[PDB]
Amino acid sequence: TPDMGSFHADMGSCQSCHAKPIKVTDSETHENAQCKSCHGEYAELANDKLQFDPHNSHLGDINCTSCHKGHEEPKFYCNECHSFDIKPMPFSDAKKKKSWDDGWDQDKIQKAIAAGPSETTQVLVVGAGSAGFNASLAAKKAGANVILVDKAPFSGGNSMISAGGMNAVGTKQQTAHGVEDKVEWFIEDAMKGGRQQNDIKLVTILAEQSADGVQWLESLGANLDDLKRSGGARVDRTHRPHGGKSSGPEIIDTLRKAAKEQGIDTRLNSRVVKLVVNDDHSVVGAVVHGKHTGYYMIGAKSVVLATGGYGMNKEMIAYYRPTMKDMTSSNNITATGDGVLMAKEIGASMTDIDWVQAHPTVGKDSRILISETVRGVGAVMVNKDGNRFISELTTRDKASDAILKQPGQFAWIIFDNQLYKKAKMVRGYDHLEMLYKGDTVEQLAKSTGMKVADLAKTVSDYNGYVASGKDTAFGRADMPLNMTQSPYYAVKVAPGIHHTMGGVAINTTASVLDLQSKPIDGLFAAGEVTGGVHGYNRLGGNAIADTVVFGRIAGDNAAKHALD
Amino acid sequence: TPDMGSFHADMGSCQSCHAKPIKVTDSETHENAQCKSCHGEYAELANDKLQFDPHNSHLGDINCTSCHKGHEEPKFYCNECHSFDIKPMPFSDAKKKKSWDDGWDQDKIQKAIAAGPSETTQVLVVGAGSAGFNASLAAKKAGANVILVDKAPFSGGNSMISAGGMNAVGTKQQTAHGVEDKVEWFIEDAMKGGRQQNDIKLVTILAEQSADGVQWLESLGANLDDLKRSGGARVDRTHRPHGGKSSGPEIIDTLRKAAKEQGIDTRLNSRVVKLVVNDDHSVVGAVVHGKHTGYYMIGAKSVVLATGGYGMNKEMIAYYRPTMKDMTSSNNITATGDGVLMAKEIGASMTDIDWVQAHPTVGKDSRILISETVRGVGAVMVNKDGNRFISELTTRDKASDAILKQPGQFAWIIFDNQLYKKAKMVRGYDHLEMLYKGDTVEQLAKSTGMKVADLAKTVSDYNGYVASGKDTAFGRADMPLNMTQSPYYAVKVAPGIHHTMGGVAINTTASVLDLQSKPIDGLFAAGEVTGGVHGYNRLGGNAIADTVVFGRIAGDNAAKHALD
Ligand SMILES: Cc1cc2nc3c(=O)[nH]c(=O)nc-3n(C[C@H](O)[C@H](O)[C@H](O)COP(=O)(O)OP(=O)(O)OC[C@H]3O[C@@H](n4cnc5c(N)ncnc54)[C@H](O)[C@@H]3O)c2cc1C
Ligand SMILES: Cc1cc2nc3c(=O)[nH]c(=O)nc-3n(C[C@H](O)[C@H](O)[C@H](O)COP(=O)(O)OP(=O)(O)OC[C@H]3O[C@@H](n4cnc5c(N)ncnc54)[C@H](O)[C@@H]3O)c2cc1C
Ligand code: HEM
Ligand code: HEM
Ligand code: HEM
Ligand code: HEM
Ligand code: HEM
Ligand code: HEM
Ligand code: HEM
Ligand code: HEM
Repeated sequence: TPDMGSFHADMGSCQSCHAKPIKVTDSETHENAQCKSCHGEYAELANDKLQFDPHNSHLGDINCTSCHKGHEEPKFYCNECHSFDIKPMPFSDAKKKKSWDDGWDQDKIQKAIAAGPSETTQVLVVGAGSAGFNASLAAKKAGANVILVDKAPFSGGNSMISAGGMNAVGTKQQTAHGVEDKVEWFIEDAMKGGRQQNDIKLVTILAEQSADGVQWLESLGANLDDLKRSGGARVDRTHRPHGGKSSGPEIIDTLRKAAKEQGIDTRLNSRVVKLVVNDDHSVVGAVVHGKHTGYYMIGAKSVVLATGGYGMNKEMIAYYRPTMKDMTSSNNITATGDGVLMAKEIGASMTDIDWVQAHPTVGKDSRILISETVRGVGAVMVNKDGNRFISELTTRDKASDAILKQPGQFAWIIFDNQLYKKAKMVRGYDHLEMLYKGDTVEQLAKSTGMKVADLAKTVSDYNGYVASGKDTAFGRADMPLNMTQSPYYAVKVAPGIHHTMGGVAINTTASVLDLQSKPIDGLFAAGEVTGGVHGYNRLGGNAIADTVVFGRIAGDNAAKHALD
Repeated sequence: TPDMGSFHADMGSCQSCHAKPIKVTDSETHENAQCKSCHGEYAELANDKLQFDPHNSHLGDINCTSCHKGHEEPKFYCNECHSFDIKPMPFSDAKKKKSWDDGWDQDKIQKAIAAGPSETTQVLVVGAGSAGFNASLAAKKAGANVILVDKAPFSGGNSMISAGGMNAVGTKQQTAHGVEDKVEWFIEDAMKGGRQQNDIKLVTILAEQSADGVQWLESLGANLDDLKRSGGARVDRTHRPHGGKSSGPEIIDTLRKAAKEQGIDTRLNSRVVKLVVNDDHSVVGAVVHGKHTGYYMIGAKSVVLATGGYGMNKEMIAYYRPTMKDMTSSNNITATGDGVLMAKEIGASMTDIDWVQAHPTVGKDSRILISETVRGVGAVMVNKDGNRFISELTTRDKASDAILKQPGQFAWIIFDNQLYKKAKMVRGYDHLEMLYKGDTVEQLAKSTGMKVADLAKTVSDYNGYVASGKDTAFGRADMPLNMTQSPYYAVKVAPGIHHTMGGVAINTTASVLDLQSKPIDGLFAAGEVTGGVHGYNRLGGNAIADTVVFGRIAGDNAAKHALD
């Protein structure tokens, strides 16, 4: 049966990874520290010859057992989102098991509740993305004992794969760049982008506290020195790492290290599956499904929901937004709405609950945002048989409908070498192995599985139209580059679910509200699981900002509630 | 063996009720004209020496075959809402058949769209309660041809069982009674009653056009001369018929007669099951499932949803508001959220979709509101065993939530002959056969299934609480009557779903909006189907006013868009 555990046991024992009596904690702490002990850290293992490099990624320092298993078929976690063509990992002949996280067993839940709290905290934070890390750290600082839980193999959720930094007003970076900005303009900018549906109270707090938010992250050792402009802002105010990381990885690396530094132990592989209410409507705890320990209840005086959005819950999205039910997503697979479901079930109200944001051109074969600027700098779009079907400079909204009305509900973004050399993010997508390349159009058509006739018709027309400056087919406003210079490229795209603006109802101090719109006793929330900060439309930079400002507000108010 | 049809054919022939070739229309028009020919209209069938009067009810002038059936078990339609105790109707051994309206047949819907329109109109109005009749009459006044369809046996929906009139500001009834009122007061009162969530623009139009709507109904013959104050209103603004009918029956009686005078006939037993959109995102008609004719498509330049709320759709309620899933409802059985489901399915957005208003003590058998003034004037509330479980003067949301925590999720409201003799409202319940009664407290307990010992203990404890003026079980502050004078009475109650404030998003011209919150071409809506007028809580009198004001705006913009 050969196992990775048996490969090592044969040369040693079980204790070489396990404690004496074997007892794998849910985080698999002990077993991972072992691997580090004999194989070194990631830096030790980093290659650089390797194209992708499992040991040196934007994921940061996670558990080795995220991919390598003790006793079952290995996982190459990267291809949860990427589509890296990889050869079998070591020990990939081990047995296959279904995931441990199989749903909600309601009788084992009932059992856990009736047994009573098997352990007790002050503040339990559910979810270790940026909101959950901000919440646990704010709580800690106010004196409270904290338990931080996440159901995933590592930390970071959607936060860790974010791109366009954090919005703030009234910072150092802005002064340095000359930029004038006022709190009011930040509010106005967010109220406007959200179609005026956003809770002005919440937007006011976001705007206010955002400067101090950046400074806070800075205090823990993050650089947010790149200052820039994003869609919907009248003035430069999105901060980003000076010259290293994407923001998502910078911010998550810093909060993890901070959390470790204050002795907040995250528990990984631990899914809160029920909020526990006593006979007077107070949340008094939660049931956790632990990967190894199974079902237990944690009593807590305060519970903070920090679980992220619901973009990957197919049943939620079909019920809220049936016209999006055949979209992909850009999300981490963690974003299955658990927190909205648990709050809803005990009688919380929601705000804007069905408001979902999608992106028109998400990689079909690898879930990565294909920037709209690719279309903007010349790229052509085309359906599965190689035919155009709308201006490329249409609206996000129109592009998705357009795409979802095509064969296979996908399209190809398509361009030549002039675009390739003019746009580095297209060579990014190429580095990620996302492009179909073809040295003739006809070669391109056969790789992509388009129809040569049709694709040939299109480019001739497109060149025709770029020559004339007159898109007579689909009206493309402007065409800055044509399709002639050889190597021709293709990327498979389709509209994807991106952030769910709706969620749990919250007041300004991050209590979750009940059906009378009153604070539920013991229950707090922060980040994407919450509604009302973004109205009907989140802007670039506002969601990470929300996770920091209301993350900290929720953990502080949680600890106050558990202290007195 | 027989049925009514064969009993009559034996005396006459098939043609006694049916045309020659048997071709029964959806509305059963011809057959019901024949009932009245031979048997007389309701004024002639009416008795006066008769407890209920199936032939002279607040339902007003409806088809005989609402109840009497040709070829199946008769329906005493009264008992969809009431629970009168009656001997089997004539022909009661005819064959039991399932409702004709068996859900949606996707394959037959597909066929009717593939086939294209069977008939065409300018304005299709789906739903003939107040909002759809008003939309129909305004579309006909504006000069459009109109089809009005309703899936039920008779028209009127919830609107016809409405109780507590129509809010308006600036009427001649206010000037006759010395009542000063201002549009801004109406506006603020609504905004406050909605927890400040109402679309302020819809509220302003509601306020501004409310007197004109009362006047409009009065031009058609309605009486709304009585002026009273309703909950949340700061002055008296609620208009009801002087004496005579309740406001629901008055209003729907008046709109039925005016739609028949202008030549708009309602098509009955015609359920709209899909809105048909072309390829430019335009609504162009709708598939109708007619009881006799089956599935067919009506093409139309404008379609007005006036289908009412979703309080009797159990799946929608359990999804949006699971802690309300075990409530009853006071609604007519027509209120199944169809208009919202069909709208959602083609990409309409929603407003406050999940916001559901309930009433604390709706009858569990006869689904009528037991007024809180029953408890105000003395009655006691006891669970299925016969134990009190909360003060009868708590707030409404506390009373619903404590009833839902009792065994069986219902309670009994209990009182003796002193209350009965002092409150003509409970004598009305008695005439509706809603009261259980016992010569002694033990007989009452045996009739209702309470425990004899628990009820008798409750009655001596509570009588001792009235002799000391102090209720040591529950704190009721005011105990005006004990239970010592026989007969003793009870009514069975449970909180009920009553109104769904959320629904289809709308603009000020009553276009339904898409996911960019722009008007869908061809599609309009009015009444409870729509979300936004009431924010998080409807005030008494405002929803009837909403069906008039926006029903007339929807029908006028529908017609304008069809002609043009
Ligand atoms: C590709 C991408 C790029 C983005 N870029 C930006 C950007 O540039 N700017 C911006 O402002 N926003 C952006 N966003 C949106 C923003 O990143 C997300 O809204 C935000 O980071 C989510 O923060 P969070 O803390 O609420 O949740 P998340 O980071 O999603 O994390 C929640 C965590 O809760 C855990 N959890 C969930 N359910 C349970 C349970 N039952 N028990 C225990 N733990 C649980 C999860 O496993 C996860 O780790 C982007 C989103 C994506 C997908
Ligand atoms: C008992 C009670 C008393 C009330 N009293 C008051 C009051 O006094 N004042 C007040 O302001 N509010 C009151 N309300 C609320 C107000 O009565 C209702 O919100 C308002 O009447 C709803 O009107 P409507 O025209 O939107 O819908 P409705 O009157 O419900 O009518 C909708 C019509 O659409 C038909 N329909 C539904 N689906 C379809 C389909 N697929 N195809 C064809 N037809 C379809 C239905 O069969 C129906 O007849 C009361 C509610 C209740 C239950
Ligand atoms: C979960 C914990 C661990 C994981 C995931 C892990 C991972 C691996 C993998 C993937 C291989 C084979 C790779 C290949 O095909 O070359 C391997 C081999 C090996 N492991 Fe581990 N390891 C773990 C713990 C340990 C420990 C605790 C020890 C020592 C006590 C150890 C010592 C070795 C050695 C000596 C080999 C063969 C290495 C060589 O000579 O190249 N490992 N391990
Ligand atoms: C500190 C953590 C980890 C340790 C110690 C570890 C250990 C190892 C070792 C020892 C090998 C073989 C190299 C050798 O012969 O020494 C290996 C290969 C591999 N590991 Fe890891 N692993 C870790 C984490 C991860 C993670 C987080 C991932 C994915 C996200 C991953 C994916 C892989 C893959 C795909 C291979 C085979 C790659 C190749 O072809 O070179 N491992 N690992
Ligand atoms: C005969 C020797 C061993 C025995 C009997 C053993 C037994 C176990 C048991 C009983 C569990 C947990 C089941 C649960 O909680 O659901 C486990 C998990 C685990 N063990 Fe072992 N173990 C042995 C050796 C090893 C070795 C040598 C390694 C590392 C190379 C290892 C790595 C792991 C890992 C990573 C886990 C979580 C596992 C997975 O994903 O497959 N074990 N082991
Ligand atoms: C060890 C595993 C992984 C490796 C080696 C890897 C590799 C890479 C590389 C080389 C890039 C381009 C440079 C960058 O922007 O950092 C990238 C980008 C990205 N990866 Fe990963 N990835 C891994 C796992 C994941 C996972 C698990 C997710 C999601 C949960 C993910 C989502 C993304 C996203 C969204 C981007 C940005 C695309 C863009 O904006 O251009 N990756 N990854
Ligand atoms: C032997 C004589 C008769 C025959 C063969 C006959 C046939 C039918 C048929 C074929 C339908 C259509 C059902 C559908 O769409 O599935 C129908 C409906 C109906 N018929 Fe008759 N009919 C007869 C006599 C009568 C008479 C005399 C009456 C009235 C007293 C009557 C009243 C009705 C009504 C009210 C309906 C609608 C459905 C119902 O209420 O059962 N029919 N009939
Ligand atoms: C669907 C349409 C009709 C309905 C609902 C209806 C109703 C009824 C009912 C309920 C009865 C039995 C009454 C009892 O049990 O006391 C009855 C009997 C009778 N009906 Fe109809 N009827 C309809 C159409 C007609 C028409 C068109 C005629 C004449 C052509 C007619 C003539 C009679 C007669 C003569 C009797 C026997 C009454 C007697 O001799 O005492 N009905 N009808
Ligand atoms: C104009 C319309 C209707 C006609 C012609 C009609 C006809 C009749 C007739 C002929 C009878 C037998 C006794 C009598 O002759 O009065 C009867 C009894 C009855 N009808 Fe109707 N009916 C009509 C509408 C309705 C409706 C809409 C309902 C239910 C709300 C209904 C329910 C009853 C009941 C319960 C009885 C038995 C009452 C008794 O014991 O006499 N009918 N009807
Ligand atoms: C022929 C059929 C029916 C008869 C004979 C009947 C009888 C009555 C009577 C006698 C009243 C009291 C006087 C009044 O308020 O008008 C009443 C009220 C009422 N009925 Fe009906 N009913 C019928 C059908 C229905 C239906 C089908 C519904 C629901 C869709 C309904 C719902 C109500 C409501 C909500 C009230 C007001 C109760 C109150 O506030 O006291 N009834 N009905």
